[PDB]
Amino acid sequence: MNYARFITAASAARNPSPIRTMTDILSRGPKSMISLAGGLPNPNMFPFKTAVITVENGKTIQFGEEMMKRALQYSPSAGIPELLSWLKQLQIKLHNPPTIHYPPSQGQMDLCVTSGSQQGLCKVFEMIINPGDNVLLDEPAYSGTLQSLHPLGCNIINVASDESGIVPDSLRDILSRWKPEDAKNPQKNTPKFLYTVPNGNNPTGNSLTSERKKEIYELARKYDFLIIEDDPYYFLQFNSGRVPTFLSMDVDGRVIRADSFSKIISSGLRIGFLTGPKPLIERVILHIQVSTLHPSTFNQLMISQLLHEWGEEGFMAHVDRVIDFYSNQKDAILAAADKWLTGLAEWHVPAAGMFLWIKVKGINDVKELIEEKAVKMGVLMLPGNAFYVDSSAPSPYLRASFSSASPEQMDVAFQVLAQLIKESLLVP
Amino acid sequence: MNYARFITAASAARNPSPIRTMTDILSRGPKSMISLAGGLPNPNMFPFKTAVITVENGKTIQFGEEMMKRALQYSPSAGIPELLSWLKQLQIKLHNPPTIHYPPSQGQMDLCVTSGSQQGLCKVFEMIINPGDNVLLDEPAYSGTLQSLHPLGCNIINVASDESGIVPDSLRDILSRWKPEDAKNPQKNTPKFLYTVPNGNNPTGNSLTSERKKEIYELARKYDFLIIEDDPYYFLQFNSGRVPTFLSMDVDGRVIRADSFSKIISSGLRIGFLTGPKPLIERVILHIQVSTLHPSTFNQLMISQLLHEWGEEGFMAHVDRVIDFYSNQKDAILAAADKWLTGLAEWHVPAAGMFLWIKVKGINDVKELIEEKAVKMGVLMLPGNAFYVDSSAPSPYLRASFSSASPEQMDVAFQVLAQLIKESLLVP
Ligand SMILES: Cc1ncc(COP(=O)(O)O)c(CNc2cc3cn(-c4ccccc4)nc3n(O)c2=O)c1O
Ligand SMILES: Cc1ncc(COP(=O)(O)O)c(CNc2cc3cn(-c4ccccc4)nc3n(O)c2=O)c1O
Repeated sequence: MNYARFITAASAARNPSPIRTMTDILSRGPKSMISLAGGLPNPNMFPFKTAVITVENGKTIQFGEEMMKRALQYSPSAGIPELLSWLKQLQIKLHNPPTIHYPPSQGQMDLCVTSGSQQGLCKVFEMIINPGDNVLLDEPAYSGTLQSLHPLGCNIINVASDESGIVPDSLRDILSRWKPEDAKNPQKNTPKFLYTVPNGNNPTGNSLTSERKKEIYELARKYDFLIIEDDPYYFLQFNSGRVPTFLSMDVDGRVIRADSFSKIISSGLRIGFLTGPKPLIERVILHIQVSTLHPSTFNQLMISQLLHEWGEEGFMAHVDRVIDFYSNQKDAILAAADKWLTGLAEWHVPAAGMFLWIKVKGINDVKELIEEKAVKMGVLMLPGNAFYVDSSAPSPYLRASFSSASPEQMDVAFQVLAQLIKESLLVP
Repeated sequence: MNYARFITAASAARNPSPIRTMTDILSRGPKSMISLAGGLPNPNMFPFKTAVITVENGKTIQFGEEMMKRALQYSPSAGIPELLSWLKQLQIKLHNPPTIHYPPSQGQMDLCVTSGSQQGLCKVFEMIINPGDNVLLDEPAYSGTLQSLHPLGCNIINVASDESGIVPDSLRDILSRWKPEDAKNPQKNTPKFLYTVPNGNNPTGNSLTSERKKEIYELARKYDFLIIEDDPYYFLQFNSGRVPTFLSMDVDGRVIRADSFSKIISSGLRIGFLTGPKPLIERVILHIQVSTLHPSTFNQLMISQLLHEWGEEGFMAHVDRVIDFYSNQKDAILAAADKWLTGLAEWHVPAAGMFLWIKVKGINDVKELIEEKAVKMGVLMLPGNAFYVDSSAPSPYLRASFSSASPEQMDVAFQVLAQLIKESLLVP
């Protein structure tokens, strides 16, 4: 593939740090080397000495004197080597990407640890988007993505979707305005990429099927666009097993995948990872180098130590317990919606994640009913407006999270909503 | 001050996330509220339970069950409130900025925690720079800043400098190409900003005097440009007292200051902070919101707990012990250079920081000596090329860090350097 056409002039202009050549020559010189090269501060000046972190339950992560000095010091831009190698093997085990052994220039599978998956996505959007470029996505979409794309000056083209996510026939119809050969044409503006959240879309809770992913991938090949697979709910699917990902079917090296530890390990530690073709991942790493430099070494070492002790089996057993908890939370929110909202609202059973997307029946805009009337009654939900490119347009939808509230709290919240629907209906 | 004229259309287009709006109406409603509006994962699913971190020396930082759940959860984009308030008070005590009580629109002093000071600088450059803009700086300059500015398409104008940093007469001569009234002219390209490292410039080690800062500030007012004060060695000055900063003389609200904890507390934790006018700090926070979201909550809580227990006095006492250690390292590197390099190289005594900037006599380019010959002999130093806009031009300079090597290691390293210089001197 020609990666240069999916890279801005600014992104292509990025050069590596002078410390890259120094690290490459460090592995080509003697063993007992003296370095006065790096701008590394003295680790003995740091006030934190050792650390003990207890793990669920009875287990213990310990940072001795030397490990603590490493944790408090600068580390590689793409992430610590032990976390990268464990994650690489996880990706091979979970997705077996076709690109593992491709030459670097042909999109060889590459990884980098990011400060949450949001950082990876942002660098990816900034690497690709020139003002006026065309991008594809299905609305309602994650507000963070829309807020990230809005300043970039791109035209966002909405792809139709249903309970099984993106409708491939709608994507087929949209793309028919171009001819496949337009992707090679400098005077044509064929879409740079398709962005999607394939499992438990934020805010709908809907997931793509394997069949639909195969059809979407074939259209991405035909019109030569990238697939940005933002999958933070991959490890939060309600069904047993896992639907094959876009990365698993990536024969062309056209998929950039974002994974997150936010919903399973910790959101506050800011650790996620990007998997994709080496020429694109390299552009992202060069941008990280001049911004955050690297993700927290301390946080990476905590997660790396946990993952190595658990192994892939202990990791998957932990995700299984997390899924079990969210599955019960999902049943409790569905039971509250059944009790109070039957006849008043419409909702689908979410396939993954932590949200219930509710459509209020005889109301055009839910914003004032929620942002004002519901708050006064002691209940807060998110109005749907925030999940569309045109956020000023009226929305009868609301997003309700089932991650934290108790069944009794959900019952209170839904009873209130039901009376406010009956209130906004009897108004002349 | 007209802040919109300094920023890009993309930066001005940034909008806040909806989670800020929901928090604004949270305090505006009852106390025992049920909120299904948020997107926070359930914290009880996170595998880390408690933490104990030992501090220098005999002291301990503890994260109980509830504090650990906070540390592992999402937190505000600008930083945790207790770290922000402690940092705000430190800035007032150290710099007493003239803008503390200005209205928000007039550049009221504002702060935000960043994932290292490099993130703050990068967001600041991205917020300001349109291709073709003129920017001022003194070369040799920090490689990270040059590598960051290079993709932005700006014209970098070199300001002459000496052992006391930027020469105000050179800045005066450069600016004379414009008339002060051109700064109000949209069709003129007057400089957007002056960037400088006022204490222990990376790589020279040179520091600006108070008198030079006052003259530079007056030129910044006359031609209406911003001052980007990148000061990571502010807490690493070898001279007695601290030279007043650009922020301390900032009557106009034209200074953006970057501070770093990398050289004093931890480089690996990725915690720094930006201080500047509220309209500009807000644009940076809005960009952080779509990228890293926030700095690690865990890392901020560790630093915040340490700073609150130390107090500002304990913090300043720690910086004194750090300066004392680097002052001794500086004497050891100067003694090693005197012994091995006299007649072979030239160097100035650094005023602050951790680097010795060495000019090799009789050689035009030190790159092959440093990147190949020295590495093979087991010694690493940085060639000077990386500190200039034109990195391909030959450089007789090298940067040697005195932060980590022992006096015995410096002696070995410089004996090797002397040997290689001698070898080069004999080749005709
Ligand atoms: C003027 C100025 N402005 C801002 C900052 C940024 O500081 P933050 O940490 O607060 O973001 C600095 C920090 N400088 C350096 C930081 C460096 C880090 N590595 C390194 C070495 C090995 C592995 C990974 C990284 N090597 C470094 N070298 O060589 C440096 O010079 C600065 O000097
Ligand atoms: C599809 C998709 N893609 C990527 C990501 C990013 O994940 P990372 O953490 O890996 O960067 C998500 C995460 N989503 C959300 C994250 C949220 C964080 N806060 C919050 C709440 C209070 C204080 C501070 C922040 N509120 C949030 N809300 O509302 C969310 O929906 C995602 O859903």
